[PDB]
Amino acid sequence: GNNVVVLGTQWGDEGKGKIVDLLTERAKYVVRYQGGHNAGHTLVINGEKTVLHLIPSGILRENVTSIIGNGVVLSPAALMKEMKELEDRGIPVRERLLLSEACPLILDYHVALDNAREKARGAKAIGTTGRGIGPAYEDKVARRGLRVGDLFDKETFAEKLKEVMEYHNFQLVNYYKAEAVDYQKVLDDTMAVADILTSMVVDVSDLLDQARQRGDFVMFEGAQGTLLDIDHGTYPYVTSSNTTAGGVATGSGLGPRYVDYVLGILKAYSTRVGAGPFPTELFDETGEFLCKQGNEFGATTGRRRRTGWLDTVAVRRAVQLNSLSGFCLTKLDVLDGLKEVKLCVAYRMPDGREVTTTPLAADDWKGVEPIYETMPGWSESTFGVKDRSGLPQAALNYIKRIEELTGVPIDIISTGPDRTETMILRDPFDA
Amino acid sequence: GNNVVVLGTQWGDEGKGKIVDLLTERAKYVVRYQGGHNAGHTLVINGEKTVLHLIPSGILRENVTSIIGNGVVLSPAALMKEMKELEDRGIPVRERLLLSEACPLILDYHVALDNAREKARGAKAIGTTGRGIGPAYEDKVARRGLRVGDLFDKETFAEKLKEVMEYHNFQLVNYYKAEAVDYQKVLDDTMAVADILTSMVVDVSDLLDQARQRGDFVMFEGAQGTLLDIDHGTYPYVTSSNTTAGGVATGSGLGPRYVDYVLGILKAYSTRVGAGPFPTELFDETGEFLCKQGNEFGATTGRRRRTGWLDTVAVRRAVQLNSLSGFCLTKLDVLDGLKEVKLCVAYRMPDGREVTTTPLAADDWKGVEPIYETMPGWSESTFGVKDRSGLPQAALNYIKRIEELTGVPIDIISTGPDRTETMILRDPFDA
Ligand SMILES: Nc1nc2c(ncn2[C@@H]2O[C@H](COP(=O)(O)OP(N)(=O)O)[C@@H](O)[C@H]2O)c(=O)[nH]1
Repeated sequence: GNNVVVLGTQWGDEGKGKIVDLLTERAKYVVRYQGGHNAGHTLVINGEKTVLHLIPSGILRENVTSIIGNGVVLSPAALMKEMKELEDRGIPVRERLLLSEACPLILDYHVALDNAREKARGAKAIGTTGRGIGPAYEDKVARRGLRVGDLFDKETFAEKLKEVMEYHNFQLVNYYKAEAVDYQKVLDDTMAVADILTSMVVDVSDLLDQARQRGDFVMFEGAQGTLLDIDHGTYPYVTSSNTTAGGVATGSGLGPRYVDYVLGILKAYSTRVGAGPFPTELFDETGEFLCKQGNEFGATTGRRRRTGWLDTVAVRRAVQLNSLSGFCLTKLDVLDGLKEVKLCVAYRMPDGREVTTTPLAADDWKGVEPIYETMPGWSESTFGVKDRSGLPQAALNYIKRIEELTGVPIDIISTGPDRTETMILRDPFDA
Repeated sequence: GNNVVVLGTQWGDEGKGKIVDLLTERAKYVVRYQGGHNAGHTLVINGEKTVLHLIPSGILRENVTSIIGNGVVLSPAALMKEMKELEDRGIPVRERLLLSEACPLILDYHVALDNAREKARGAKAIGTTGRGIGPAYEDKVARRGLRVGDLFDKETFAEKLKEVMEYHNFQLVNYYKAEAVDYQKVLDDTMAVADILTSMVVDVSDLLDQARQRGDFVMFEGAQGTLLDIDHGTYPYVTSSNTTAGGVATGSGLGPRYVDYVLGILKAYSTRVGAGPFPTELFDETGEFLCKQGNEFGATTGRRRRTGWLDTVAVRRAVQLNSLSGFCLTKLDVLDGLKEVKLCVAYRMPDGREVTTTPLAADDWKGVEPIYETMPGWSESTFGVKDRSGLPQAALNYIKRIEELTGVPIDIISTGPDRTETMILRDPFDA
């Protein structure tokens, strides 16, 4: 359909980057609706060589308008760095990007809090959380934060900013024993950027209503994996916001009924970064094989990604939560060379009961044992294949089995980083 | 449609109590998806006049299951009361209600933290004081708060609580200079009933999915009013949670594409309780007539009930937000006898431009001039009519001016307080 949602169906790192660049070639509007400066996108597919964490890759294409919805927490410092960075590369960012007046602002004290929490809690163990994304979401729901619209009335901004800073400084020094952030400095850093940010503000709700009825192709883009959904993922091993397709309405202002197609990116195997339940995790050279052939090193500074077989039970939960229309399968070639391949079809519970549904957070994620289905592997390479006929029989059976177990089709298959090394079986836009 | 979502399209008080009760006759499931114990639905029961603020109205219906989704902040204290009230009136609540384990819990400290927050920045003014819904969400967001699901391990629960209580006690004592909530008083109160709640729990998204395949009739019930939306409302004049249809998915776990029909209840004229922009407020004798005639003297919930003509411009926005399917014109009987009726169609901004869209929820509302469309009225009584023929000819014109102005049809018409005083022109369930 005309309005499409693209998101990861697992726990992150599924390989959505390329698909997004590919599908952004046909879109008029590209919209961010959740998370913050944690998108992660290394430009290669037409993009020089840089990682954008806030602005969408649609910012490269001259025919598209990139929109940052209200569901996105906005750090004025992160943005300006990315802009000037692109502007240095001659990309006219300020005339191709639009923002919502309701986007919460991430500010020095928000980062300051995160850095202390990562200290206060536990201990120094690769504290990769000092971003300020969660704290901006807290101030919002608690109704004491600031938004972009607030930058319209500079007088009242100072007033508001002082009241909220006083409160954060209190806990910073009297509870955390950290340093106090300086109010005047933050007011100054913000004031100097205000005229710029407001020149981009637009009524995002009304604009999309226009695109929809006019019939334009709008691509909605998710940034974190589905199972990290604050509400339905593995609590507390979840993010600070909703990551499923259900977040498109609140994070952008459009009605839930105006979601046509929902494309879910599925990697051929499993990976998790950090703590949290993971039944299919492999603690052998297979897990190793998958880690090395998949470049699953996405965790620099003494860290790593957990590896494993595809878990159709967990994926089933994603289908449910995201009302997925189709799947896009990635990293299938990582499997080339495996004598046998496995697929988790059911979880066995402690009392011997087998179930096809994910455990109620408060349950046996700890006691569940994986019911595997083992199937033949392949020796021939799949990398770069551009037609289903280039695929061996075993890989074709794997793919269809996923479909049977899951009940949803695989409408796109990516066999390599090149645009043409893609198999579009249905096309999200024109179907 | 099997999946019907019901909700007020303005600022609350749109008169939805009767509609929800009516649709409840054909619903198999009635779901609460957002807000907390401030979703008041008054109703007669056994000669006694009780009001429910948490439990869905379908609790009376014999074969209806009432479900409190994860998007709702739960207050056990406020749950036992209602329950105790109805189980006394002879109704088997424990057997007709179910609830999500992912529901954040609202405890004494939350209210403590709420109270202080108002009487503080607002001795003889405004703030947040009250229920403790927002402090309850802020915790969900920071990833500290507890969930029904925690109740399964009575010991893990104890330690979790001690920690959060320490963090919050510090705040109240040092930052606030308020009394420090007793950890054991809370512990004892939550354990006194842990096992009642853990026994009404169910996997709600898996359930609603089962229902969606067997084609059962599910109704979703909103609590507040669209324009009070935390994100898309008249900021800063808004409430705690989201109020649009966007939250049915996030708040219950149901996929976006499964929302079939969104009924937006809409009052025949406007009212607002408390401070906030209100471009159609009347300051003449008509305003007093609507107030009086509609018995709006803070009757349902109002410490100050302002009134005005219908704001088609603001109503247009409510359509975008919820992707409404149909309206339910309410209280038209309150307009009988008016020599003339008005509907607002555009706003004149203080800069002299005229606009048909909700100016940014941060511009110059108090300075906006509404362009009024004047229309002839009716001397006849519309109060009590049961068929759309015994209705005047001016009343139908009004009804049509609204339809064309919003692009959405009216499918039900409440012509009075008694259930039978209803004209279901289309019925959401068969639609
Ligand atoms: N006169 C009149 N009163 C109505 C109409 N529809 C609802 N009411 C009344 O106006 C008030 C509206 O609030 P309501 O939602 O019913 O209350 P609740 N939330 O169920 O307690 C109630 O008295 C209701 O009975 C109508 O068309 N005409």
